[PDB]
Amino acid sequence: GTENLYFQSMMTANPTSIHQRLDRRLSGFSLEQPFYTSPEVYALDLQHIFYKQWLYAVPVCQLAKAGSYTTLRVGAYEVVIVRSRDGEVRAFHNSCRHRGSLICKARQGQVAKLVCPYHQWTYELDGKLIWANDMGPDFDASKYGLKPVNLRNLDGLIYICLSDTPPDFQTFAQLARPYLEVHDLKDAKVAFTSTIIEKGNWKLVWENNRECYHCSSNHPALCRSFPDPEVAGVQADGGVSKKLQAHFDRCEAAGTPAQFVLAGDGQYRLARMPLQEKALSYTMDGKAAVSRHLGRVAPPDAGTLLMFHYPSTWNHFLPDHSLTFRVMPISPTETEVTTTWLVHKDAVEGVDYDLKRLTEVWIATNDEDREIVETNQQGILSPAYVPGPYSPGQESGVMQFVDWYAASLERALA
Amino acid sequence: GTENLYFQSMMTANPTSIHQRLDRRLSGFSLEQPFYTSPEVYALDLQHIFYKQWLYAVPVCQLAKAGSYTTLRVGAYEVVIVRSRDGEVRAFHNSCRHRGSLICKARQGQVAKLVCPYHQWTYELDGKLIWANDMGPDFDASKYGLKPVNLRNLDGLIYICLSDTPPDFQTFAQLARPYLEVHDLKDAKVAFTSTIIEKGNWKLVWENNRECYHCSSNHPALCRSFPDPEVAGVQADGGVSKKLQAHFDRCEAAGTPAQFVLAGDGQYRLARMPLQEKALSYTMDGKAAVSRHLGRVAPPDAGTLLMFHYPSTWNHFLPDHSLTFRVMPISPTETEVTTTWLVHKDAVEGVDYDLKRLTEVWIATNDEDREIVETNQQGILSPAYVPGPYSPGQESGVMQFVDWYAASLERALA
Amino acid sequence: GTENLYFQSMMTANPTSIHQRLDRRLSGFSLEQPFYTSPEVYALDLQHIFYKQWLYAVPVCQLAKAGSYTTLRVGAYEVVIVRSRDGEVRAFHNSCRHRGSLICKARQGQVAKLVCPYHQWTYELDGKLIWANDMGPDFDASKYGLKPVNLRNLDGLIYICLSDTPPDFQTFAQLARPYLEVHDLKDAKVAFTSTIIEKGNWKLVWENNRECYHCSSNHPALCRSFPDPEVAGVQADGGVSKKLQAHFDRCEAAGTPAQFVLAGDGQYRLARMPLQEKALSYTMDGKAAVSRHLGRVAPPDAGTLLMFHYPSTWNHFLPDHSLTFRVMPISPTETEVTTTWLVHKDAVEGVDYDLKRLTEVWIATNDEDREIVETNQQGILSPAYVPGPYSPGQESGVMQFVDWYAASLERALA
Ligand SMILES: CN1CCC[C@H]1C(=O)O
Ligand SMILES: CN1CCC[C@H]1C(=O)O
Ligand SMILES: CN1CCC[C@H]1C(=O)O
Ligand code: FES
Ligand code: FES
Ligand code: FES
Ligand SMILES: [Fe+3]
Ligand SMILES: [Fe+3]
Ligand SMILES: [Fe+3]
Repeated sequence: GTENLYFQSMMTANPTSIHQRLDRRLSGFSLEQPFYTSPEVYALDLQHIFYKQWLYAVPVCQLAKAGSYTTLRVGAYEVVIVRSRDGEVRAFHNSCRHRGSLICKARQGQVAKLVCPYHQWTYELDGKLIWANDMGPDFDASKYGLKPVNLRNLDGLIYICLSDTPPDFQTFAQLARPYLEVHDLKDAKVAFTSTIIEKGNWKLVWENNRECYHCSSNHPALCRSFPDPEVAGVQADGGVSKKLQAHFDRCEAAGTPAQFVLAGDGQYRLARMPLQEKALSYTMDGKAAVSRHLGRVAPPDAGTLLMFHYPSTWNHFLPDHSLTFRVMPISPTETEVTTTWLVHKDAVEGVDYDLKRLTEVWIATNDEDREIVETNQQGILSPAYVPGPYSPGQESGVMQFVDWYAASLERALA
Repeated sequence: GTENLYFQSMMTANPTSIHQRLDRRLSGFSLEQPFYTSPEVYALDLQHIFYKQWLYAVPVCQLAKAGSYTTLRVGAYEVVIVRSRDGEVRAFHNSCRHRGSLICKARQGQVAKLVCPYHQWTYELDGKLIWANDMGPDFDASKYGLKPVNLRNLDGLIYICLSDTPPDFQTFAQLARPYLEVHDLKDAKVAFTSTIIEKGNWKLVWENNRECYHCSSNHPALCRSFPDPEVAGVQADGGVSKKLQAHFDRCEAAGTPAQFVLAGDGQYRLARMPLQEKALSYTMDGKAAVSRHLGRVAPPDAGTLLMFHYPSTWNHFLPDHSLTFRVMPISPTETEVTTTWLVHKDAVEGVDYDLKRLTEVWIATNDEDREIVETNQQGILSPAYVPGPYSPGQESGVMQFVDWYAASLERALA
Repeated sequence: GTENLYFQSMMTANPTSIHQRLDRRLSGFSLEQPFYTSPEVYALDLQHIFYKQWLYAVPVCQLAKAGSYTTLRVGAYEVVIVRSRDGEVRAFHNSCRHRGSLICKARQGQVAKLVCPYHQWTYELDGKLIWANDMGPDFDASKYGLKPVNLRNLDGLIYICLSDTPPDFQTFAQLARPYLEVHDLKDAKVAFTSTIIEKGNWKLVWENNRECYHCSSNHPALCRSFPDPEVAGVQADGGVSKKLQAHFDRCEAAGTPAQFVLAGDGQYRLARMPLQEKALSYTMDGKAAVSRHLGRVAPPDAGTLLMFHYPSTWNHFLPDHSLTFRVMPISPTETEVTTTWLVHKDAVEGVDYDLKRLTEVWIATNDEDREIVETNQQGILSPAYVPGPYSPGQESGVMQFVDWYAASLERALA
């Protein structure tokens, strides 16, 4: 399948010549092949994008309990996120300072201390090394605490940054707070998590996400509740339609922030968009999936709070529940997408919601997107693939993403 | 197995130094290791051989119907071959000009138009882009038709060439026509297709094919019907035995071209050779597999029309049925071989032929060749492998192939 | 799992700069990441370590019979070891001198001659080419015998060396003989063989082996019979404890060599160490596994003859049976470990020993070590991994190994 096509295609590819490629790039066109297929560009994307920008990791409700921890891989990093004894959430490199071992092997759990499974070096939940067996009298444990990972809490959503010099997160955090706080995400629980691998480059997953040019043919279930190019894109940035604005006004008159806002540098966007017709949620019948709402959004037909933050996440926060999506790179032609359904912590499965009803729409959607992304990746692997033009009407959000990515890479290579 | 051996062997391999290796090559010896094992030479073989020469794709009878199409991968290219509305067979790159997607996902089918599954850009069966949704009023669809692939019809067998500057095909086509036309291949149907992966370099598959030095020990079934070094090789090029010539004369007196002919540059060869003993076909009992013949070959014991055309194909055309073989590179140590059994279009399975009887000999043979090729590849992966001498008597066809390959590569690197 | 982590980690790794890394290395610290993760260092480890030093292959009792042979892969080499007609054991490259094929496909067997399966070139059991079909009258078979592999017999254990210029083996052989001869290994048979792949670099397998810092937490079964840092390491090299020396004296008064000895260059070590408490063998109850002993070791509580010889082997020779361990590199993050249980040739399964009782302890131990090695490898793959300090008390044997490896590599690159 794709693994072999990947190998075949890179055999005859011309040199990456990344500066030349970046120089000649036009914003109205899809990217030249090696951006989507080459290990050279993939290495750059890790080094300069995923290892430098803030990334969505997990909802904070996953760390509700004392000594609770969750682990994730970002590229080659293995990160552990923990609720320390002081109630603070902190992140560390999941690598013992002795000989490097993973410390936490499970995806989630609770501990009293972080105990290396190899020789039992023992760390407090704030990373300090509190016991190391037989290291001699001049061993200085202060030099051998776990390495910290920069971490922020975005109103109930934990973000991390693998750089020692992280970019400004406060601008985004301040902008987003009014929109997110009404969802009370700190009072959520995880109802369901779905993790899939899509056999396409992470950028193809994002280009796919940033348009609904493909949705009428490809997403029967989603199309019952998700609408219009102005919804899914960014042409509302140059000015809002009267019908859309009336929706924003209904939300905001009711005390729910809605207005479309786009970062200066294009990194992130928030907008609370209307749903189709009379739909209220992402369900097959269009009605709320959960009877006990997560948050205080009003009115009931407030629709979907769309939030993207490149490179890691897109999100849908509805009046009754929320969904977060985490995009993580696996190889030049593979990307991991993790979808997390968030419901009120006291919402009871089988009473306030049905698992199938809650998840079926986006399970189906994700599978459809995956098939499309994978088909797109396979064609791109041809040596005959050349950039093609994006639709100005239907793909302005795709251009906006690709521009963000190219600018980010350019700045990092300067 | 071989995948790991491949990785191990390339770790310590000396530099490819391809010009030096080509310089010191002697025609009487097998090739130095990296020709058979290195990704560097494999990349060259794709770029300079498979992407530059004409290649056998499929029988034209697979495209008998209106709107019919078949897809194939050549290296990293994905090609679609289609019967257009004017009755002409044409080939295209199976990559949408929008964002690159595969258009035809199935191996075979029928369509009215080529409709991209992603955003439904729609193409006529001659590649023209006839509808693109919402591209703006200055989109010029004339610039965005599917990219054509050079295609020839060799008397019922479709050949393609991935280069914008294809080599001369007419010399071969003219030579071959008299031999092939008597098989009426345009009136065939595909009775059976077998696709296997052999874990050896494509050149090892060809060296294996071009001798019967290995056949008495390794091919019990084939040896009941397939003969003698003069059959399988090229020593008839310097002059024909009296017994072989008498066979050619029996065929040709009956109006069936037979005489051994070898290209100037060694690319191709045709000869109608006698079968063993009293055999008439490649079956366990030696009798015709199919009672309704494909073509008008006479006499009934005309034997096998051998045709090879490097790098893609060898073929056996018998009085009752025909077999085509397509060799396609998968990685430095993997090669795809596709065997196609062709019978008269009106021959009925279970009445005029039995599927098992028709296919069992060459299914077995291919499996035996595969085991041999794979065993050979595994030994070659050793760093202790050094070229060895070919048998002048039994491997003159192997030398002839290796000479063609080296000359072709030399010319392409000049 | 690890395969993908390997790929991710090498994408962003800094250049290998092997001389600089070797220059700055401190003996008290674990190695910088690329020693354990990079294909560049793995290639060096093959070229300069595994392809240059003597390596443990198999016990000679596996070649007891006339025409008997055994095959093994070392890196990319395929080696065949054979008992020739003169009774001598010899090794060859398992690659036919014609076109390179493997000759012996099975792991073990008996033959009269070595017959290539491809075109039946036939070799005597001392490698001479005695028949080649149809090679012409000026073919000189004297030039086309199998390529020999340097081979030594270490008191019943066959060692090989892939270099044309092997290092001195006699120093080790002379030192080891008194300790090994009392085990009568030439009179052994193989009771059981276990081959596992551990997903860590070969060096991580060795560092793991060379300490029991991890054993109390990780090896419940082994800890019932295997003891103390002085046992498993090398601090007895600077001087022996009174309790350990008393053990050596009990052995040696009984005519069984025991005293700790360490090579000048650190390559190898032999010591006959006491077992825990009252244990006599590696069994769950601590009693002898086999009632008919392999060899003449006395007293019955002589304990374990530990022998390591880098890079290929560690070994435990007990009064009742013996175990050999062979370490072979598979990729930068994979290593093959082969454990061989040796018992007296006349010991009868189900009468003198029970297979489960004999093997269960070290089957369990190996599986525990494997899990630990693999967990360690996964943490090391993080870009945040940095060298950490070894315990002077508990890891002196780890330092000693890493010093041997670094010195060996330095000398080979000079
Ligand atoms: C349209 N894009 C943005 C939202 C949904 C996604 C998709 O088509 O599934
Ligand atoms: C002998 N070669 C050429 C024809 C058949 C092939 C083989 O041995 O199967
Ligand atoms: C302690 N090392 C050396 C001997 C045993 C090995 C282990 O812990 O299994
Ligand atoms: S690797 Fe963690 S204590 Fe040794
Ligand atoms: S990729 Fe084909 S229409 Fe968009
Ligand atoms: S490869 Fe061994 S005889 Fe030909
Ligand atoms: Fe979609
Ligand atoms: Fe064959
Ligand atoms: Fe252990």
